[PDB]
Amino acid sequence: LEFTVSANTNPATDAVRESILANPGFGKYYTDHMVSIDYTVDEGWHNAQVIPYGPIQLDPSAIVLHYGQEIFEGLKAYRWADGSIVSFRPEANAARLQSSARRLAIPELPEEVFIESLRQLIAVDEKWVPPAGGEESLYLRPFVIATEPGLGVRPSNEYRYLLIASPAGAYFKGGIKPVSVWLSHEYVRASPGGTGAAKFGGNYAASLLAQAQAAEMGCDQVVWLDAIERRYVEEMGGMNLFFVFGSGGSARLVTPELSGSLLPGITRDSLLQLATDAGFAVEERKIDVDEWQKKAGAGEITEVFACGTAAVITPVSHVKHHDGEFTIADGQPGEITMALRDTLTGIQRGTFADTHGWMARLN
Amino acid sequence: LEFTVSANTNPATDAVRESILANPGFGKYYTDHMVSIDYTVDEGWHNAQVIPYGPIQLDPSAIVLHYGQEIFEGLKAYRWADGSIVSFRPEANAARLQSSARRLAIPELPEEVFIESLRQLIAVDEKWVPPAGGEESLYLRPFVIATEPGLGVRPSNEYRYLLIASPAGAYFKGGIKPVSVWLSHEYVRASPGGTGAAKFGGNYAASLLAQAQAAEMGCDQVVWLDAIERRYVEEMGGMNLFFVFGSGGSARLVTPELSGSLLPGITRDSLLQLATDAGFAVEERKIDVDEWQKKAGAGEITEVFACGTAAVITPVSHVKHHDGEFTIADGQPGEITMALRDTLTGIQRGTFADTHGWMARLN
Ligand SMILES: *Cc1c(COP(=O)(O)O)cnc(C)c1O
Ligand SMILES: *Cc1c(COP(=O)(O)O)cnc(C)c1O
Repeated sequence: LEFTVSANTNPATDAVRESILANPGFGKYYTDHMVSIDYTVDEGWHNAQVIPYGPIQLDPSAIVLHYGQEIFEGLKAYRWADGSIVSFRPEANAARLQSSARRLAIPELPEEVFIESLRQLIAVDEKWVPPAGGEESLYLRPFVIATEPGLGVRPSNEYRYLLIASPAGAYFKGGIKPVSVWLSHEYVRASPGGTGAAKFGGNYAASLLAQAQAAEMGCDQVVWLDAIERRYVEEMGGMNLFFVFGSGGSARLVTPELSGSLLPGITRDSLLQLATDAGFAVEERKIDVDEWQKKAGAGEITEVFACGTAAVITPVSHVKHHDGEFTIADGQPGEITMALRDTLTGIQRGTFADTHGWMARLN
Repeated sequence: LEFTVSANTNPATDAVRESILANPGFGKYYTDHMVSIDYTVDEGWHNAQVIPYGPIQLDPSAIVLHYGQEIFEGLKAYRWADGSIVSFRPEANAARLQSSARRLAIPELPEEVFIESLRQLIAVDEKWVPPAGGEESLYLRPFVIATEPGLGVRPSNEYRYLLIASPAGAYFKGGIKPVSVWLSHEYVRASPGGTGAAKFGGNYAASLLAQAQAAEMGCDQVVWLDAIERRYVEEMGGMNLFFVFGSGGSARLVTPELSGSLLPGITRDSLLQLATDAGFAVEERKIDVDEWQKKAGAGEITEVFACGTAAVITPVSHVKHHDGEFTIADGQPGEITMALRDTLTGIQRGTFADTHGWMARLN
């Protein structure tokens, strides 16, 4: 697949760009260009090009605007001391976009095309990648939407793959601050035979009310419990959860298993490997509120944190639910939590050795 | 709200429009104009206008394209013998859109504005409404999409309400024909507290694989079973289901109750009332596959049909599932099924008395 480039003749001035990079926030600003690739049953993926960031054209009856056939991904690009630009496990996001597409009846995008789209975008907007060393980075948002017109209900025959980039400083409004959680009693994130294992837009729209409720109960984020027994802890918003038992080199990590409805986070998969590298024992199993509250109060569960691309790792210090409320440890970020976060971020920034070859050069 | 009109400078020529009305199909062609209303926090619903049907623009980071915050409705406009243009229970759709909006954290659109948008579109595209005395009509598709840019996960603060129309010819060209169904053993349509009771795009994209599987099993449509026990019959694709016990004037009708995850179909609500008017006893309860197959085999259940705006009523003659297969009666459309369909379509067409005042004038 050959990419054609249509330079932006009116990009953001150096002043504006530098200003944005100084206080980027998250998903607020976007780079000067974006990648676009069209799909049709006859020509397959074609017309791959790098064009200026700008409004998209859609037919009023476009399937995505009626039957929500759409999927997305999220990863980052970092600038290293040697001036190189790299991404964290981009191949993993390429594979998950394919798995998400399959579940939503969307044509898969070749991984080499996915990776290439990333190189093409950085090639023109490399100056949007924050300076080396720091919590800042360039968030990459690959996504596919159904663009074929027609109000009939069925898989679209036309799709459009888009790749946009957004400078990122910090996702949450706390960063080095722990969050309180409300365990949803009324809502579920997904159920067996659903789309829980896919990065599907529909999953998020349906969770808006649950999040609003968490805040109304005086908590920062909502936490999901299995839809079958309404007992086992799954995730916190759009992030996976980890439970720390004990402390020091003898501490062990427990995280909900991939029941099939849980979203296989890449940060989650990476942290499991990092924990093992540090010598910590790991375990992927089911864990319910009862055990959580009991062991947390007993002092066995010393820390709890959520993980995801945007925030990397977010400490969980307070828990509230339909039948109780309790604090984790002293309510502050745990030792292991910060230890693993520093290790992961260090690897991503090129500070620590990348023994697993997770860092890929984009340039 | 005042509606400003911008006439289509390049409308469909008489030759083209006539060719379309002669063979419209469904959701394939669209009228010359569409309605558009914008929403912002500071101005709420505003800039209501009738403009030429055409491509709409959206920022690449528009929430609807990432987190699927969108909803829609489906109703029809009919031309009567007296020359007036009417619609079937439009107020009901206006109220359901508000219900869907609430579930998806979207600002509600006043019923008055909803109805008015329908009148405004007919005022300029009346020529697109099929002739009276037939089963043809004009399908109306009201829908709202989140348009605010930003990759952050939260309720949008900007939306756009759009209204498009598509001429619909006789649904059953070569006479009415029954369909075969496959009870989905692997997939579910929704879960408790989920978004099953809302006309939300996400629900459809997530069911694409299930429908494909139904066809792969040699069936026309997929039928949904409750996510909890995986035994109670819910719906057929995007249509509600009815079961007819016995026949004649003593026949009884059973239909799945509005558990909370079931979509409150307007056709469904209407048919229950019409069955009562005809003297038929009705029941809104749970019914599982076991009872269905057993009673259908014993001849107790004489007919089964699905209902929805598009097709009104569709007979179900064959059933296949993980643990069996059977036919309903002689495999042909049942007496009650056709009786109720003729009655409902007769009211919508103006042939029969509208004792409940369901028909509303649009002109
Ligand atoms: C994206 C996502 C995550 C995190 O995945 P990462 O690959 O670590 O970014 C976790 N849970 C859900 C539900 C998600 O959509
Ligand atoms: C729209 C819809 C229906 C039918 O509703 P009508 O108001 O009768 O058109 C039934 N089930 C689902 C899942 C739907 O989305």
